[PDB]
Amino acid sequence: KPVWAPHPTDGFQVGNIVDIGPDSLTIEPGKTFLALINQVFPAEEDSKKDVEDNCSLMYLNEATLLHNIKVRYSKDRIYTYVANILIAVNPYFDIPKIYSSETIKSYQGKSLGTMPPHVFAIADKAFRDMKVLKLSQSIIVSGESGAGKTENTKFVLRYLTESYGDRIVEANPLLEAFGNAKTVRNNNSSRFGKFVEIHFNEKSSVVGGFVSHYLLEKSRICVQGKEERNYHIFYRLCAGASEDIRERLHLSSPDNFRYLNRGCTRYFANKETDKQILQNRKSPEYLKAGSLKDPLLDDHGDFIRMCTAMKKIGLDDEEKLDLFRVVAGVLHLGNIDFEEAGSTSGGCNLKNKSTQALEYCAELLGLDQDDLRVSLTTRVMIKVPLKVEQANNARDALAKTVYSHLFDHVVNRVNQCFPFETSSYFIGVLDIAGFEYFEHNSFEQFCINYCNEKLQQFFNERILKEEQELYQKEGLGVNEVHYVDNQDCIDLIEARLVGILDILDEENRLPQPSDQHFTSAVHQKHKDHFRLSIPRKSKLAIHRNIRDDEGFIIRHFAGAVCYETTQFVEKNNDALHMSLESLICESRDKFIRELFLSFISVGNKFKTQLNLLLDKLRSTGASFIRCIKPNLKMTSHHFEGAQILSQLQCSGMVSVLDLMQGGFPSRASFHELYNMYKKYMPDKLARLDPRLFCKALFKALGLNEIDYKFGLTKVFFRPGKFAEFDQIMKSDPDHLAELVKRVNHWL
Ligand SMILES: Nc1ncnc2c1ncn2[C@@H]1O[C@H](COP(=O)(O)OP(=O)(O)O)[C@@H](O)[C@H]1O
Ligand code: VO4
Ligand SMILES: [Mg+2]
Repeated sequence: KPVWAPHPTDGFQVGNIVDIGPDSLTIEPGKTFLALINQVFPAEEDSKKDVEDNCSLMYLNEATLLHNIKVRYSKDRIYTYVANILIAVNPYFDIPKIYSSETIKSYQGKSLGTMPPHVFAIADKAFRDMKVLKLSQSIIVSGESGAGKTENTKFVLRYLTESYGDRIVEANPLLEAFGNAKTVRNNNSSRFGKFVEIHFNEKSSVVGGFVSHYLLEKSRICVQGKEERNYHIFYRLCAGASEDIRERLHLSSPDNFRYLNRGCTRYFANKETDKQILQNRKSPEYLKAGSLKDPLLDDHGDFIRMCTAMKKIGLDDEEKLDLFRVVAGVLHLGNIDFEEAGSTSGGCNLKNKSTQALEYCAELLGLDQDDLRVSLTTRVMIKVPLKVEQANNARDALAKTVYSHLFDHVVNRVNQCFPFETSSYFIGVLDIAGFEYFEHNSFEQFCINYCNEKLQQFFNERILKEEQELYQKEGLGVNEVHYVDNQDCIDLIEARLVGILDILDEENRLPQPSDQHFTSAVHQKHKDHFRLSIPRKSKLAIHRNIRDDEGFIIRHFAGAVCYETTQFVEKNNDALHMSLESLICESRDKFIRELFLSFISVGNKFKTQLNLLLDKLRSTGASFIRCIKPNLKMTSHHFEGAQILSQLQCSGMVSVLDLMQGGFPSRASFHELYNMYKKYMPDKLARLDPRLFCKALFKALGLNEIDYKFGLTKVFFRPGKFAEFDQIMKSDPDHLAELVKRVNHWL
């Protein structure tokens, strides 16, 4: 029989065992290679078939899991179950029909396994659980950058509002314009986290929604790498705005703006949409290299779609122009340059070249030109002149705070489109920025990856720990599955006083803060810690010349990442000098007013916000969608086996599949079940042990003895029995009577 043995790029390959040695099996893919006995797995007999639930495989192991997902992917089936957990592999193209209104209708009220695997089925299951258990629900959509979390979040939201309700759906282009950006991992990367709650009444009908937003990436506002961009809105506005709007806002091609021109200044466009962009909007880079290519994104088309979206959800033209005005104001702010004053003030002056930028910025932000000049080049502390570098920092700090408060306003404005006075329960969907790394990793990556650690820990806690504790408490005798927990990595980062975030905070507060001093402290205070290393020990050449006090490696659950620690101290400080806060809070423009040691910890904001979020998640029933990124090239039909296997492993899916060999995803109190059916029962079953009625019910419903197991207080059901479980659980008088009548006929 063919078996699975290791392959360095496919993860596993098919072969036959031709020989055996002390520590090896000899695998024929006349040619042979050696494999460890424990690295060789049985294969499914039919290599061309697939199963919708990996629990249905004859052999449950990482190799058969990988292959099943692969076969499905090759047939454009991106969704596959492991019991009630969904695996979604990014197709990197639009699969026809699978998100249609017809498809949506077909999933309504269907138990898991009665329809093909789909995000819609996870959404419907959350809805069903909310109704049956009278408990708010969370759907956690996890995965690395570019895996498909945001797309799947949108599908869930569309499903729920279309089935059980639209403005929640329609508002999305607005959030993405202000909070998403091109990174090298994802053309449409989310640079903020969100928890979107759909709220329901007692009849389980949608009454409104609420979007909680988290931790916008502020550094991106001012600078980007050459392959990356600022937030979409800048490019959508420059590409799509009318000439009247362009003139009023003094806009031009992106290369004319410091806050855009260190990044990629090319638009997403195709042959057709390029013709719709006016010549005066195109940068030299765009004219030379042409447009950026994407199946989803198009700067001109997205500007139009965004404006349509704004109108549909109730934003008036004044509101729209206000938003654009602040965006342009931030752009002109960035164009203000400073120079050495010399012995006059000892500080700096605005460059003569920056006169227009000062004028435009002041006009758009409702500020007096001189007030802005003074606030950027001096500070009362005595009114002292600032040095050029401090002026640069003042400018950028103001820009970041203005844009960030604008984003806050956008999210608030969105919430105002679907408000509700009261609700019974909610279904919330969590979409965070996912695990990411690059040639050069900084504090932004450190914070993003920390959040991903925390979320993986929640999965481990809910699915691998608590599940097994339940089986144990109920006396089920399910074989224990051991796994590598990541709490130690979390503690390295967030522990009081000694954790990296607190050591960083300590540095910000020292007389002479230093990235090197901070980095040395991290290594010194964490001698021998398993989750920390020095850059010279990196697996990658690019990191080998970083000094011990210039970086560190964190052994994340998803892989080791080497961080350069330059700018960690400055990036940890969210504070805005009162001079700048006062300037903007006293703007002559109402809209801008309504948006609104010197040290505020960014790291402590990551920790505090995540812990609040985790509190909310812990109070809800949780469902999980594990998004998988198939390759690093954003291409369709390119399944990178080893890459995908790595994700299945670190996400915990291999551990979960192991547990499911003998686990039970569905359960209820058998006393409560008996109590529910009691009023309809004939004396002959009413008199017997409550487990006996249950057994009679199960058998009448066609369940076999192996499908269920009675614990101490709860009855448990195996994977693939969700349909029968859902039938048993219905509390409707008609349905209870129906099933008892079936039992009566069975007897
Ligand atoms: N189900 C899908 N169908 C079509 N394209 C998809 C799907 N999921 C992801 N994509 C593509 O992959 C890109 C990245 O997906 P996204 O959800 O933004 O990733 P992230 O996990 O970072 O939120 C999308 O912009 C889109 O091009
Ligand atoms: O590329 V993502 O939306 O996980 O940040
Ligand atoms: Mg995203």
